[PDB]
Amino acid sequence: PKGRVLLVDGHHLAYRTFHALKGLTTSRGEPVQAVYGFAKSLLKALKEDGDAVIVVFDARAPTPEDFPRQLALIKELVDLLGLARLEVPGYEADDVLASLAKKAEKEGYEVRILTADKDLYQLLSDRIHVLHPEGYLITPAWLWEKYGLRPDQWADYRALTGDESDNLPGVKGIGEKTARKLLEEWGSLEALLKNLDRLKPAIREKILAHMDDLKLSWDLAKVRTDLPLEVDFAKRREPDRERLRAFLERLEFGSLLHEFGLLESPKALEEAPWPPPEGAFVGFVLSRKEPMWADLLALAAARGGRVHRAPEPYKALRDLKEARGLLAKDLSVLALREGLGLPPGDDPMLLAYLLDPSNTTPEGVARRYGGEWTEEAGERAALSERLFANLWGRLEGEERLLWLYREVERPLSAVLAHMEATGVRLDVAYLRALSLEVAEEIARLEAEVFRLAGHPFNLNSRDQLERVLFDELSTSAAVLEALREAHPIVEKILQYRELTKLKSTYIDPLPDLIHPRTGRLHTRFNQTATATGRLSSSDPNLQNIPVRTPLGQRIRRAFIAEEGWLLVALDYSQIELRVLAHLSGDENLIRVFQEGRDIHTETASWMFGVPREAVDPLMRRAAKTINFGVLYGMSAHRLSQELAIPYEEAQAFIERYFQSFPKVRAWIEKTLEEGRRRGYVETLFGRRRYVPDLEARVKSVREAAERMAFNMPVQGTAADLMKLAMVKLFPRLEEMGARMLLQVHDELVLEAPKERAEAVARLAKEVMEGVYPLAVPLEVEVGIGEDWLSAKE
DNA sequence: GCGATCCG
DNA sequence: CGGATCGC
Ligand SMILES: CCCCCCCCO[C@@H]1[C@@H](O)[C@H](O)[C@@H](CO)O[C@H]1O
Ligand SMILES: [Zn+2]
Repeated sequence: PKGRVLLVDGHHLAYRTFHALKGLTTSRGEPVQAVYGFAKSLLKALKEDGDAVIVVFDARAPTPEDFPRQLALIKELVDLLGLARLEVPGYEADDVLASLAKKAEKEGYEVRILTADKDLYQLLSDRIHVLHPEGYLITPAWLWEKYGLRPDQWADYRALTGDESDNLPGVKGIGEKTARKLLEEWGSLEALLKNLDRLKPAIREKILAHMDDLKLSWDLAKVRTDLPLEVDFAKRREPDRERLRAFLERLEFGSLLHEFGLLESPKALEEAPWPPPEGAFVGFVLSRKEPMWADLLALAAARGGRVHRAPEPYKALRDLKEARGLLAKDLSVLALREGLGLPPGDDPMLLAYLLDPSNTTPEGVARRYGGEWTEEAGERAALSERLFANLWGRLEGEERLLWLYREVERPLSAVLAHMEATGVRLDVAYLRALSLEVAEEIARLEAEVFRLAGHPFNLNSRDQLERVLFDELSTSAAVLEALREAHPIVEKILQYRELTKLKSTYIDPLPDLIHPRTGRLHTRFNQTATATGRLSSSDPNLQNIPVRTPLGQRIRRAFIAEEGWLLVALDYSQIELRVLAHLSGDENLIRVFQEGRDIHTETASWMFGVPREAVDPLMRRAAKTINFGVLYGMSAHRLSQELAIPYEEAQAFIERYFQSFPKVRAWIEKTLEEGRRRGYVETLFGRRRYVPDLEARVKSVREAAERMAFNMPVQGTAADLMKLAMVKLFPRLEEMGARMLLQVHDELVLEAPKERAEAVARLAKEVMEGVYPLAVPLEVEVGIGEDWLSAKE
């Protein structure tokens, strides 16, 4: 076999499907059952595959009205997939097919004709087989075993039969054999098709009592294999994915495009029955990225390289001890919502993350490390183990990373799954009432601005606003940052914008975010993804709910405990600064946290040489500002700017600050010193982050990297500390019948039963407070309440 | 000092 | 498509 040729009877499959699924249409009218039916059966054949694919069409009058519309889509689709389209003018589609089949077969190919019209069974041979839509491969064996015939005498058999419209009314019977129970029996000596006179009624009677009719039934052999055509059986070309998506989407069937990819999948590797060997990397494909709201379609597992596919995804999950592989945590969250407790084990995504945090998505790391993130469960599971091997062999030598992996990240994956799976209850009545309120407010703003501008210009349309501003007695980047002057209108628009963004980001999405099966929101939490090592949240991003602002507080208020439960919000007090005191070891900073005093007030004294009890507001504010600034950069230029009044005496403030805290500065120094030498910095626990730009050419960016270099150790250590705390806390939490729900900034929020709350709150405080030993003490401020704002921090 | 998820 | 706010 030089190759496999799949001849598709586009002509008839199109007609068939038009009368199949008859009601199907895109909710807008536009019927689509023919297009659908045709695509669906086409995929099946292509799943089975072939090298060349030729969909033959006819080259109208008393045919269906809407049929041509869908037929054009049929051809368009055929083309979009890279398959060949063939319609010879003045030739019936079946004659062309019979010939393509024969020519290819002669040319040493193996041919499979995707069709349903029984006529083609006459071509049927070794090498030439038929593929019926419904199913079954039709072969010569099939024919002899099911009909008792051979292709060479099937065109004949059917001649004296009829099927549909192959008109032949009147068969009689004879021994109740009719014509069907008969059929084969007249093969022994023709009569109708050459010699034989006297014979039994019907069989011969009806034969002669029906001239003309045979001179029509001849259509059965109307499968001439000798039509001279040129088309070559070349392999199907590259499918126009960009348009194919658009196509399927125009028809509303974009959602099934997933299967269309499943044909360009590289040659399959060895397989085995479902149950996989202990420790096989799993793979999976979901209907949507968000696991809680996802349909698990396809579960697979590779071990050794043999890939195993689960016949039944949703049940196979019970055959696994753990979900081990790319996106484990996500599979577990789903298994959890399926009443199955499937533990997330190893995951290449975690090892990759550790090696270098510029590894966040499974599409990225896979591409980076010699692979690709496909959509097939098998392919994915294979990639998964392959990656694991590779990334482990590296990380393994790394004793700091390896500790981080086994003790923090990997155990953290299981903790996250549960939070995602459990979720939080929202006060949707409060939420809806809130939306109603914020709405009126945005209005007030819109009005105010139109009042100033005069002309009721449609705000929220960059280009019209640009105009309006530039006559009010760009924006992106430039004036967006610079959207102010001695003008109230700019502020009014700025308040309108935030009230809207908060609205269209938290206030509105929230209700839909409530899962029907559980009655609560499931904020997705991600381990990798950030640059410092912090946990990012999505749907919603809790991280971006404004803190301390009335609107922010009003928003949090929506998250509530479960009826007879209370929420316990535990916040780490200045964890970043105590981490600084520790990392730098600046005995003064250390001293303050040790004495248990208001670091700001203290920093003020040592800066303005006055007793703690003498430090005035402006004093402590400068101190607080400097303190916060230390953490990310603040230059000096910013410092003054922020402190507003400081006329470059800001440099004075900084010097005084480092004078009191000399080691803090020595830390900045060393940090950058080693960083720009080693190529990276690290957190207290060895979490590595590369900052190549510390040696950047454009000082503008060399500045930025500087920031990151010391910023990562501090924020980074804080990130690790929390992750580890959650890892220790989780177990004891389940013991107490309590539950972890969120994690935002340096906070953790638990839901616990009524008065269990007090015990739970204390246990949590202790665990967190004593997570990991540090120079300065770790302080956890806890709050217990009914709504998130009740607990507060 | 830039990010993270959503806007529009 | 690409950019911004709250975030730390
Ligand atoms: C413990 C109390 C110590 C004294 C608190 C006030 C210190 C101010 O001391 C001065 C600053 O005024 C000046 O800006 C810089 C320039 O280097 O010199 C500092 O050392
Ligand atoms: Zn046909």
